[PDB]
Amino acid sequence: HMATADRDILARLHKAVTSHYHAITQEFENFDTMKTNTISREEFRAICNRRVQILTDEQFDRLWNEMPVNAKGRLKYPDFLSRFS
Repeated sequence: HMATADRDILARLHKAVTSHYHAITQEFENFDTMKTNTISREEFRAICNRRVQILTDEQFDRLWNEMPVNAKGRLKYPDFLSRFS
């Protein structure tokens, strides 16, 4: 969506999700302590830090603009997993 979207970061995020699907899905599960199928923005960034790269605030803000986010500003991870896998 965003004009300054980084297709390289998006492409590598796709690769990361497919290559580490089992582990990443469980990271989501574990952060989702209430099991509402969502995790926090900062928790998602933590996953990005280790699975893709340590994004700058700007890069993360733009990446987040492309994510499936709910009314509370949380990541709808089942939707994320489907798209990036």
